[PDB]
Amino acid sequence: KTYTLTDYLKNTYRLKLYSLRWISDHEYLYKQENNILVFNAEYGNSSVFLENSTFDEFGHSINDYSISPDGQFILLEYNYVKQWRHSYTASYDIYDLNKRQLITEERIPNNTQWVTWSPVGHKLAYVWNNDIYVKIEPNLPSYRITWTGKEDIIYNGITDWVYEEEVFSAYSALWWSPNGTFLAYAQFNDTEVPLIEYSFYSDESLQYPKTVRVPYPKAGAVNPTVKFFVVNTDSLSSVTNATSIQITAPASMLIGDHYLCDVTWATQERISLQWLRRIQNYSVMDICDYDESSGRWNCLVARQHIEMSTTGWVGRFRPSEPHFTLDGNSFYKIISNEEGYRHICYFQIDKKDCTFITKGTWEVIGIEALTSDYLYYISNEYKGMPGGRNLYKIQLSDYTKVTCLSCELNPERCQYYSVSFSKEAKYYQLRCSGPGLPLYTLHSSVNDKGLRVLEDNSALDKMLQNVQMPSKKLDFIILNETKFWYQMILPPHFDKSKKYPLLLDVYAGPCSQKADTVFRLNWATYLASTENIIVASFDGRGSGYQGDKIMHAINRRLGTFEVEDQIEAARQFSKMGFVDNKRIAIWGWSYGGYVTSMVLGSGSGVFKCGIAVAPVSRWEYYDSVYTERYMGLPTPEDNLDHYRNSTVMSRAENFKQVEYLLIHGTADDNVHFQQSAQISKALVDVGVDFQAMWYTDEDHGIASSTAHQHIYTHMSHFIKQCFS
Amino acid sequence: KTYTLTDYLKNTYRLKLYSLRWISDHEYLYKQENNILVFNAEYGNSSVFLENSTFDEFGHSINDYSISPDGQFILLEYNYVKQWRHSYTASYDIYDLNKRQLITEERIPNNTQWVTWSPVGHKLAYVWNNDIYVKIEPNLPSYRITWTGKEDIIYNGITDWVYEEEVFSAYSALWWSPNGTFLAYAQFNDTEVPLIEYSFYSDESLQYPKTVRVPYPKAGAVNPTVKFFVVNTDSLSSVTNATSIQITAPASMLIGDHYLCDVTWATQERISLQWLRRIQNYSVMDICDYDESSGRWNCLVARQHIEMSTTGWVGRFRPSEPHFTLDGNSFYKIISNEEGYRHICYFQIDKKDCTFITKGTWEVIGIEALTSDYLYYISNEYKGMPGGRNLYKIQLSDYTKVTCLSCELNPERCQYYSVSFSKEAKYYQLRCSGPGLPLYTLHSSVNDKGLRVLEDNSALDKMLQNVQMPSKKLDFIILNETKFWYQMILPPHFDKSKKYPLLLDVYAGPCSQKADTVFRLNWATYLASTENIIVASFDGRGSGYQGDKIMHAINRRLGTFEVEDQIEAARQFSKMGFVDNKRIAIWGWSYGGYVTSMVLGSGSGVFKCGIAVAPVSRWEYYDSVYTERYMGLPTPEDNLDHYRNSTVMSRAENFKQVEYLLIHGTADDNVHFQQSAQISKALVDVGVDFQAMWYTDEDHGIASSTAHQHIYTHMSHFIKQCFS
Ligand SMILES: N[C@@H](CNS(=O)(=O)NCc1ccc(S(N)(=O)=O)cc1)Cc1cc(F)c(F)cc1F
Repeated sequence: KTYTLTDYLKNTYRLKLYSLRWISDHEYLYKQENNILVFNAEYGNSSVFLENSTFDEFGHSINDYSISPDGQFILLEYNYVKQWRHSYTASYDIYDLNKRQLITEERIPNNTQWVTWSPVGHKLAYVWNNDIYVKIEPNLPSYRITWTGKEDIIYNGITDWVYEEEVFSAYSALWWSPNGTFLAYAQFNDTEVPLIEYSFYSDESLQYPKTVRVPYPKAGAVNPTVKFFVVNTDSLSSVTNATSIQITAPASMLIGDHYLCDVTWATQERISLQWLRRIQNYSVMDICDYDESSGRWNCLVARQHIEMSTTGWVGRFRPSEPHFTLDGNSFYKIISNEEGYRHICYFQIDKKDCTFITKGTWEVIGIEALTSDYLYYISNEYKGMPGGRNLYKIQLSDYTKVTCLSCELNPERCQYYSVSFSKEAKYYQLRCSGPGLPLYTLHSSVNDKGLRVLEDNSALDKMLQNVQMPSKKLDFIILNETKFWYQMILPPHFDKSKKYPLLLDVYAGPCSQKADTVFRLNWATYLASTENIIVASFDGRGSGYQGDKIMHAINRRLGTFEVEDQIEAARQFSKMGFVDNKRIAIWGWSYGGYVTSMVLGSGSGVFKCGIAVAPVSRWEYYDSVYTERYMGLPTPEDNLDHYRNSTVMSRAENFKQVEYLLIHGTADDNVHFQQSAQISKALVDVGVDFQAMWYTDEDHGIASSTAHQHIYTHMSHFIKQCFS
Repeated sequence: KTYTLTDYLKNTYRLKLYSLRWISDHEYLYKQENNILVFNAEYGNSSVFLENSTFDEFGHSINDYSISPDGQFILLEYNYVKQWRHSYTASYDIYDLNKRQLITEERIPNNTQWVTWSPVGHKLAYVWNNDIYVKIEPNLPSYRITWTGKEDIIYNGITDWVYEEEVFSAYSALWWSPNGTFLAYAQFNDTEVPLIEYSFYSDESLQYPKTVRVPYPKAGAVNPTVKFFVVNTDSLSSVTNATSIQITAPASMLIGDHYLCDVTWATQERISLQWLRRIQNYSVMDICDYDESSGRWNCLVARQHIEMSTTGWVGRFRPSEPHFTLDGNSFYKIISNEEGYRHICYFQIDKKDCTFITKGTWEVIGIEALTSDYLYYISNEYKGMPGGRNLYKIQLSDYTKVTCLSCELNPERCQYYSVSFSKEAKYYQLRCSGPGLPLYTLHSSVNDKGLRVLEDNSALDKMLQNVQMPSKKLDFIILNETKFWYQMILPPHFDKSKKYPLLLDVYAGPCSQKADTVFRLNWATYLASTENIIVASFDGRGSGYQGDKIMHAINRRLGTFEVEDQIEAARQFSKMGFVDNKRIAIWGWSYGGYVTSMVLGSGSGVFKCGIAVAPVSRWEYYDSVYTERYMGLPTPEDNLDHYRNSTVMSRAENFKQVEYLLIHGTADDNVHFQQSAQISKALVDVGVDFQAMWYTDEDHGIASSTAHQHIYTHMSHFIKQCFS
């Protein structure tokens, strides 16, 4: 028995998850069969919190649910309908937990864009027709905070396309204060932002294709504009258009185009904002306090902190979020050090200078939790391995007092940890993601004792002893004075004296990491397990978590180094023994599809065939926030030269050497079908034959059940034939 | 040496044409190297009419030219830009032939939609921004006849999309009177006609794809509306909004949706109109005279003629044009007889009845010319062969006096004749199109003597003796009580004892003819000549020129019989000895790609693989005027059942048996990319793998140089591999 295509497509061998939501410092919620329980971390006793059959007679399939922090109500999400990556619209109902009743009066309206409880109690903020509405009690009418909401144009409390995708990574553009006093929120004006237009074909029943219009700023176009507002939730008369206090931006930002690039409450009346210049090498953090007499908000110029880089852009993808101390007069934040690595800096609100509380030739991944005693963070420090993630705690009173809480718990099975903390960090869950099978455990902060095994994946482990699994080799090579890391999926019973066909798996994007220690069951699995193909990945220049030395290498020169290094990576895998060098392939999605595409066009004659899924083909076509962060503006004064020098269309000729499969979803809002339509065009003009495949009404995911299957099947056939 | 792909793609062996424009009863114009001459048919003397170098210093490449009937001016078309099938826009200049001067005053403006001389003299009618303009003299200002012209909405003197394509087959919707007194013209209101919208990608330079919007009535939608107008060209004050006399329609037509479906001047003041009901089984011809006292036009109810069919629709694609006698009180017209064949009927203006002046089991193709002595017509009567076209003359005073003027002139080389007549029919050109090489000859009507050989294609004939050409077998088979014709391109040295792979070439549309006697040098040529593949065609039910018995068979049941008969055809070619029955393919464009598609989806297991280019996939998606002419309205009262039963989507499942290559131009206005996007979708839902290929910014012709090459190359590889 082997790991076949269908094993992968039909999810034959499921990985197990343990999904819990902390509701207190010592309690969380689990979902079981169809039941919601609640486990106690201190005792281990659990009690049915809601019973599976409670909504057999609801009449609607329940997509998701939310429980008000004070446990008084449960929010029922249904009639879900996806939009973009994180955005969607739904109907909502509120069920009363104290009683046993579905609230009928003053319900949350159909087509609601976003919804959220206050961090405390059961206040509701909800965006609907682009406008904000508040409900202090589930059964009472709602206070319409905004009136300016207009479709495709004004966004109140929700992001527009570009902010959703490239900045915040959610639909929601609002933010409760810790006790739920204030509702901070952002506003987006798409007024002069140009529309991307594309057909949507719908059911065969639909006689005329719908044209879809989306405010989308391509590289160097008119951006959306943003204002920020804070509202008081308490002072709300049922006969008063409620008063929203606009916090304006710093004037160092108001000189040109800017983006609001972070929002973090510090205390009950202190809120921190972070602003980014359109040229994204210079950032600023305001700290804004409440003038109780005025009702205004005051951002002291003395409390501002500047973040900037000389070597490139600011942040990994944006400037990091801050982690404030209970009182809120000092904060911790991840920044590049002088050597260019990403470590934690301790800041005093009024002191421009900070002090680095971690150091080394590694990078802090993220600050996970902060107490009066400790700061919890993830880094790749253990064994100088960047593919690995571990939980550490550092003594706030003694910065030389660092203990790894996860390194030693299972060195062979576990090297990729994520963490979930209880309120105020009494307990933590550790999720291990590889290189062995996923391992989920509970832990108490107090003494760092391993309470229990929540999931071991024994169930799966049993099935996998029956199946001929491939192995995963993670190593490095040395190119210049640097080690660059790579990973390989080796077919089961890998004989290093034979010659194998190799498929270079490509992403290669600024701050990518395709070489890590995670356990995966994907298509690559199948390709090694069954077709005895080596699927390799490699993190060349531009990849992240290895200091700005490597990451910023790609700066202002996209589609150059990261592309060259992937070709180089092939060369070196051939210098090892096991690679048939007349059957080397390359594939990629999105950025990786672009890189896959630049490679096939490089003339390097290293690769027989490649597949490009939803590739970017020319940077000018991609959105501004992402493109410019890397390439600045496409104008002869700024960077137009490297824009025009980095296209796939320019390399159209060299595809005469290779066999190319090009695949794009026609309803892709993210990388537009445009990009592939320009590619297919170029090739045709210079007479290169190739393979194409469009996916009707698919997006950037090609993620619908049928399509996902179809595309992956189709690509197999292609690689099979290409390799014979 | 063989006929390779490149031979075809790079036009290696050119067929020769002889293109002449009659300017008188005895003189025509020829174009040579770069010169315009004029030949005299009577003497044979020719004189340079315009010299090649006359416009070396013009500064613009001249796309086309027109010479005023009175030889006084030449119209120079340049900055040509194609729109749809017949429509385009251009700049114009007028060069004075009497003098030697390019007119500078009051020029014809850039972006002109259409332009035409009066049949006599040198009046100009020209449509520009949808409005009509007249110039009686090239140098004087122009009288703006219409003011109602609005883009995409009101069409003055030009057709909109659906009329252009499906009705008239030109851009122009105006009509001079014989001496150039009147300018009859049509008007089109697209006001509630729905828009087809589709992207256009342009040069890679273009950052946001252009959306293209076109008033296109899909089957059963809101149609454009039409009004008709006649103007007097003489009474034109340079300070008078000129008066256009609206001729309204008959009231048997005004009860519902109608189309103007023909316009033919009878005399200097008698004009004939033909109106068609939206349900296209009932037509009417008005005959409208000029009330000199009134300045109005009068369509006597006593002069109306009704044309209708019980077995289906009226006409081959529309009701025929009439041919009036010099005085204009009687006309000749081609209609179905009682047996259902298309012959000539002699009509008196006031008598409802006509008399058939031809009869038999064959069809009159068209009335070519009419004198006071004779009527010239083309028919397929010779040898009971429908694939063949011949020129006959019938004695107007004696209907039993018919002589074929072309049958016997070269029986072996020539069976497909077209004709070009001089003014009042003193001389005629015969174009022979096959089965041998094209042969162009000059003839005098008077005695029917063959004056000279204008082109013999000897030049080509020489090259083709060096090359291994395939042969062409035209035969029939008997299916029911009927003979259905087929044709076959046999590889060179065709050994009927061997087993050959066969490609069924498919069109199959209502009134199609793929089986004829014409000499072609296309892709099929290469496929037989080089890949020893038999390329067959077959004219099953629904095909034309074989009476309404066969043509109307397909009525109201599209995607049924014509599809079935093609499968049948295969069966029969296998019952002959020469066909490998494990390597039978099928291909088709437009209608033929739909039929290719319905077949591969029929489950008949006869065909290994097929290619569908720009196929219709569901009839509701195609335009009204074509679809309904065959299928009526798509409503449960009328025909919705056969609409829904005839889709390619419905046969998605069976494609599992075959290998399918689906090809569509993204910028196709005619058969929308929609149609293939619905097809590719269906297949993906039921899990059928297939092959796809889109062509960025190509139209329904995929006719751009590069693309034409690319597609035909791509299709070769597919057939090659499919046949091994
Ligand atoms: N839209 C871009 C950003 N996608 S993303 O929202 O997913 N940002 C990357 C990212 C990865 C990981 C994390 S983290 N470490 O917080 O989980 C944040 C952001 C990715 C992208 C790049 C392309 F080149 C492209 F063609 C399309 C595309 F979506």
